[PDB]
Amino acid sequence: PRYWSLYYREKIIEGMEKGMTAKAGLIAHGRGEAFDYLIGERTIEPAERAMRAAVAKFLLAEHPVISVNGNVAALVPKETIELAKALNAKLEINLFYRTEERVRTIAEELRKYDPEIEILGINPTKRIPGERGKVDENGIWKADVVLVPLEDGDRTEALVRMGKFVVTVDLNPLSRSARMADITIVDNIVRAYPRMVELAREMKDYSREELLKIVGEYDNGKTLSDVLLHIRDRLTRLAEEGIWRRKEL
Amino acid sequence: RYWSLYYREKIIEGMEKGMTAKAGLIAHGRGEAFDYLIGERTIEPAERAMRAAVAKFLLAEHPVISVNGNVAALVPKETIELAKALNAKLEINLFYRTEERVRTIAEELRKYDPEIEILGINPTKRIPGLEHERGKVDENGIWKADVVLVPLEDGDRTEALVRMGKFVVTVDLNPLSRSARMADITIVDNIVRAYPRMVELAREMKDYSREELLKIVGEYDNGKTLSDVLLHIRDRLTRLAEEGIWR
Ligand SMILES: CC(C)(COP(=O)(O)O)[C@@H](O)C(=O)OP(=O)(O)OC[C@H]1O[C@@H](n2cnc3c(N)ncnc32)[C@H](O)[C@@H]1O
Ligand SMILES: CC(C)(COP(=O)(O)O)[C@@H](O)C(=O)OP(=O)(O)OC[C@H]1O[C@@H](n2cnc3c(N)ncnc32)[C@H](O)[C@@H]1O
Repeated sequence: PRYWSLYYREKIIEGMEKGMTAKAGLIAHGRGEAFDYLIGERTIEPAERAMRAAVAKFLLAEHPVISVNGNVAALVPKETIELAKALNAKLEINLFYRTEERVRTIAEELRKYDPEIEILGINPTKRIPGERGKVDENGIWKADVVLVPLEDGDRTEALVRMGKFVVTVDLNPLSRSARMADITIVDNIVRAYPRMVELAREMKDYSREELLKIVGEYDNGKTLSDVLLHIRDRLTRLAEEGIWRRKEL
Repeated sequence: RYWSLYYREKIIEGMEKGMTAKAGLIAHGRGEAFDYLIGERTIEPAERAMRAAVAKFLLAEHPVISVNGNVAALVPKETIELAKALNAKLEINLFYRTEERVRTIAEELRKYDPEIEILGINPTKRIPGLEHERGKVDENGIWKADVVLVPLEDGDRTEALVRMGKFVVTVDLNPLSRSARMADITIVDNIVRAYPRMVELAREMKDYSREELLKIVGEYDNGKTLSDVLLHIRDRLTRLAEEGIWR
């Protein structure tokens, strides 16, 4: 139960000691944990719904890109790579609190899982019209669909104003990033990525019309509302049944 | 928001000194989120919990206030004031215990009170069910305590103390945590606000007879209080869905 929360908590700490994860990242991880408590630390129906749309969107994309930050590098290095391949997307390292050493360390971390994998962002020349804020001209710069997980709200908003269709993974359904993205997956990235990889496989042979069917029916606003409603119902349920001295929830 | 950054730095600095555990930085972030969820203030259920905690401490025969790396960075002065106001002993008790951390914590406290007695330097007693360094307490502190305050604590340790028959009070912004659920009295408020309020409550209740104190404790239901905290959060989530930008 709490085993994994402790497991990933140590992974996050390891990432900082290795030079990949920022201190702000440890703070961020903690905030995510609070919200993971609200949704019961699992994938809820509204999240699976959002992931179906996300995968469909990527499979329909012309220049898809998956972004990687210090937290992603520490939590799902292999899965982020598998997702990129499953979605035929490019991987770009893009840090909010960027330093070249963090970028190099992250790239090295990813290489350990796939020495031949192509990694963008090591030398970003273009800049998102929003000091920092540089992106690879062959990656996010040209991308039509971008996946930017555990992202700072402002950054998420910038990319959108930039004409990009933004997909994010964020446990905080009330965050600016969650509200601003086009498709918001409110689930722990450690759970969301392996589910998306599997969804991608299952949808591999879908025609364009059935992929468009899934995307067209998706409403991000309605989905975020369902997330909050799920949380409110669960809270009401817990309050009414009581949680004092309760072993597990 | 200004004070949010202020306390974040205190924690980060505490981490760089080797006083606050690294996990404490993560725990601080979890606290920030829940503080946001309840309103960044002392809600009525928290005040209700504090009144009962204070009354219970004034009834205690061997009260002890536990101190960890996060307390040391956030409320070093207020925890000493609280121990005095409640006539309780102070004991450093860490989950990620190391002698260097204990010494560093003790030193921080000494900056505010050079003569303050500090237990937990040489713990010789084991908490049943708790292994190694994470499970030893001071023979004259928590080991003999009837009422103990273990703020921002890991649930397993809170529970182990309860299993021992001790009356456990905790300050924890996460009402859903195992610690919050297992404690006898759970204060869901930020510790930077809770301690100064408990200091004030203690002075206001110092002349209370044991009957008045027992009245307060007797009317306190931690289960209903935890439920109210959850309903409060639920209601805030709702309003919050209107307050602030959207899309
Ligand atoms: C995370 C961080 C520090 C990484 O910086 P860098 O590595 O420099 O790019 C940076 O992107 C940042 O400042 O993010 P924020 O803290 O603004 O927002 C991160 C969002 O991710 C959420 N979150 C944290 N961990 C997870 C998680 N494990 N899974 C899903 N969501 C998560 C967190 O609640 C918050 O809503
Ligand atoms: C905090 C920590 C790492 C300290 O370790 P050590 O110093 O080694 O004893 C250890 O006790 C721990 O792991 O605690 P947990 O993370 O299990 O639980 C701490 C609780 O405190 C909560 N919290 C964080 N900051 C505050 C705070 N500022 N005020 C009230 N509650 C807070 C946090 O949300 C969490 O529910």
